[PDB]
Amino acid sequence: TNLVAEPFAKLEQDFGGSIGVYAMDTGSGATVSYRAEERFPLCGSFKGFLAAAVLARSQQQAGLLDTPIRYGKNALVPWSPISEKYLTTGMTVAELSAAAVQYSDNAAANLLLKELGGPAGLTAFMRSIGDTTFRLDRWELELNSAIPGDARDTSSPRAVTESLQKLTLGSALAAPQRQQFVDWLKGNPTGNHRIRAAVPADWAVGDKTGTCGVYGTANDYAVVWPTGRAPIVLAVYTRAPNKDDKHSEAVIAAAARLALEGLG
Ligand SMILES: C[C@@H](O)[C@@H](C(=O)O)[C@H]1CC(SCCNC=N)=C(C(=O)O)N1
Repeated sequence: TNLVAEPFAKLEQDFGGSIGVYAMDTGSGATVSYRAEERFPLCGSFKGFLAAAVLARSQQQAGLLDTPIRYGKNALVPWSPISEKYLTTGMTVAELSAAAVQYSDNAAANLLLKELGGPAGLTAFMRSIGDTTFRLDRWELELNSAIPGDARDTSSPRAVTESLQKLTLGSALAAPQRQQFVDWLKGNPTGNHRIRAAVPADWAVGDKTGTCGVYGTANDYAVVWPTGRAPIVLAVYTRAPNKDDKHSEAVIAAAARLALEGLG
């Protein structure tokens, strides 16, 4: 593990913070781990799991995805580029889910959380798939505070990867819901400088990013489909000690590359 870990330790020292990584080869079972059981703030990365929770609920409530959500101005919070434009008409549950995943739309995220029973409702969904580490405690935007020591609104790289594998490749979602989730992740355009930058262009990637805006705290998780080979699932999370420390997309891409090259 010393030869596995040392390049990650070098990377986080030059970054000036902490990096957590977990990667799983779903064919062979091989893994790469660094700080994989430590907690890191989720920031907007929870929005991918939120869409999965909505899709899972649609397996018990036919027509949930078509349900219209007609909201007022008070539902709008900062960084709501899609939901801001449909204030005059409303949006359906599926349209809000797409916006939360692919634009990180905050109002859409809060509206979907409300449908699920709040942050506690998303945490309960994660428990239902066997994830005991994930916890969402607050709403947008308070969940982005990323204060050192605080376990609220955190998970671990290993738990993120394990849950992502269950939802995108395992049995948690039925085939139509599973392909919708995978398509939302694959079409996400916000992570071109993160895990995607470490992956050969020929290989499809689906990802969800998060960027708290403070404490150098940012992240990305992804499924990678190498051609003609079993997919890889991985998660890369960062944080830093000072409130004004800057996050780095380059550090996330570099850590992703170190993990992908070390699988085997
Ligand atoms: C709300 C804000 O803190 C942040 C988050 O939820 O984590 C929003 C803003 C951003 S927009 C990303 C812009 N990409 C720049 N390269 C993200 C994200 O990283 O997905 N989500």
